[PDB]
Amino acid sequence: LPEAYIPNAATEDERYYVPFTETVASRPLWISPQQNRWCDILLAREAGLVNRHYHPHEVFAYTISGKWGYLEHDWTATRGDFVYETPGEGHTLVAFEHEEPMRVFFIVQGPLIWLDEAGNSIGHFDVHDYIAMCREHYEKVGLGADLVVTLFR
Amino acid sequence: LPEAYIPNAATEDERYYVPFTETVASRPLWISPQQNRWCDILLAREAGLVNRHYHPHEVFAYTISGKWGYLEHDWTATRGDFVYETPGEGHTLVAFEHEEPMRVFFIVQGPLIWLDEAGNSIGHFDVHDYIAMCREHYEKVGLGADLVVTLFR
Ligand SMILES: [Fe+3]
Ligand SMILES: [Fe+3]
Repeated sequence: LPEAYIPNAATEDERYYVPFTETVASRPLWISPQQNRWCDILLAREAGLVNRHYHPHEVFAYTISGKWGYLEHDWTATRGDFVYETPGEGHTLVAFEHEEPMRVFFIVQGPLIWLDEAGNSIGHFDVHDYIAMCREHYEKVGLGADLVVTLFR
Repeated sequence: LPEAYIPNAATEDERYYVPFTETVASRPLWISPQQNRWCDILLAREAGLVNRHYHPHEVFAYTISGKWGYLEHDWTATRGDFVYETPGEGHTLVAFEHEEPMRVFFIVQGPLIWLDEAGNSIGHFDVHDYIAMCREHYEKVGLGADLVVTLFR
């Protein structure tokens, strides 16, 4: 099957970004239903928060714009910064209001498992959940659910 | 073991870039000797070429600056463009002379296997080769070989 080339990944066209939390949205770029893995541009136009969760596997990121981090580490990432998260580490992603929106290229190995404050597992978000959310949004905004399927490898 | 945070990944400080071919160099960001996998910033300040090779596994890229591509595909990538290469596909990477240097964030699963024109396998470049090259360079330019070891996960 073919390579993928997606020009202007962190596009200014808002239709391509699928709401994930109230303050954070994602543009899918590449999705592997068999590997439970995907690549996306994560976007927060203002202050943003993704609730605590862990990944059984690794996460890689390259910061395109803005200012973000995880509360469980001591740094904050701005344009040009690289991040790797170790498997199994629980983390809470935050985005700060900056001149530019937070835009981050992420390569994610799922599932995410949502954690309450006690550190107990309360829900999950896996590649099928991601596909379903992206197809539903893309159909609604007029891009078509079939566009999401074109991303699959 | 810890997360990795590398600020200013595609740095202007030339010491961090390790010569790979005559025209192309790489800054290691993250290296997994056990997974035969690494992440880097690939840099070409002028015209550049990486000889034909294939990867038994996948490659992901996010274009930071410049203009580059693989001769075996019909596109060329510029700032902001995402690329995925399918496992087992033989490809020849080129960089064009542009206002900015070619800078690309790559997540590579090794080995690379070098190909002659007949499509026969003539050499290889694996994670141990990469570590050895990076340690040798970093020692020479004064960053220290031990810095490379700090990248390992
Ligand atoms: Fe996460
Ligand atoms: Fe390659």
